Amino acid sequence: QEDQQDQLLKKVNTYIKDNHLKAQMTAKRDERGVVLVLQEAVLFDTGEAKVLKNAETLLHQIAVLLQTIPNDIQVEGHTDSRNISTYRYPSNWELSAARASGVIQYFTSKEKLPSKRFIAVGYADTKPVKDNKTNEHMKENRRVEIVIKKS
Amino acid sequence: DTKKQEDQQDQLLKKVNTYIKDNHLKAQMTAKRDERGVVLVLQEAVLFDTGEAKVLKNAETLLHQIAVLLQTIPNDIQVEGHTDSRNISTYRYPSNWELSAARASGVIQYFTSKEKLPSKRFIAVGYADTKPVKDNKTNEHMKENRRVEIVIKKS
Repeated sequence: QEDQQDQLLKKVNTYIKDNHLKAQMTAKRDERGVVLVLQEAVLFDTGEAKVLKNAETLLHQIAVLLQTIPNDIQVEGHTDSRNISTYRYPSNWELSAARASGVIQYFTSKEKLPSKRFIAVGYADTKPVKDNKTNEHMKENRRVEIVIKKS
Repeated sequence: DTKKQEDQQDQLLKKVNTYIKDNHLKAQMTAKRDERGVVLVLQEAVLFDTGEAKVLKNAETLLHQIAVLLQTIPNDIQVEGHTDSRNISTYRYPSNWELSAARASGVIQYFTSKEKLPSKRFIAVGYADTKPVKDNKTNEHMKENRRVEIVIKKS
């Protein structure tokens, strides 16, 4: 399990390098597995959960990586603490869940990855990187995390 | 270890089933235990209307009764939304992934904003139609698939 995880992270970071994606995503290991972190700006508009047209190439490049491994995928949405209460997103829970769902719907309906591999998770603002006391800290909180679970 | 923790889980399920019985809730929810923990199962019609993720006003009494039970334990809570295989494509919910996740979210937003349960206790989970109760071959099987599962995680 320990060597497996270090080999997967190495494989993932190598994919990021070979495809010139360092500015679009970062990879790390924690207790969940190997996690891809994508800041909001490479996927969505502010307060929205529709995958941007220019984001589809990036999600395609990630899908090509995900097709080479068997692991289950957990896609997590995270917001900063700024209030959202629109018709489309009545709270940060719905917005964070809608963003994870939107990514998975892309993976399954356009990239044809099996639905049974995915779980959509919304955290609202409960897992800040640090806090929400500055605009810099709020910005890093607005993110999607693609968790490659241990297999 | 196992015995100390599965016996603890056994007692929690009995506590939940007793709460359901004492408060006359059997027709509105069931409880079980599996590898995730102790799970409350609510069929869609006790929470939402068809294809929507807004908690019905009449569902707020049941959610309060569930919140009272949840306040008596420390466990983390995972709220899962599940659909049947019927396709949905509306403005608010472009797919069953979005619909399932928005339903889990609306439940949590009610618990946190109206019942004062701490936000840190929750995660919203959407499974779309990937986890049917049995299948989607019949109307009764599709109906039971449309549900929310409130998972009381282990400690």
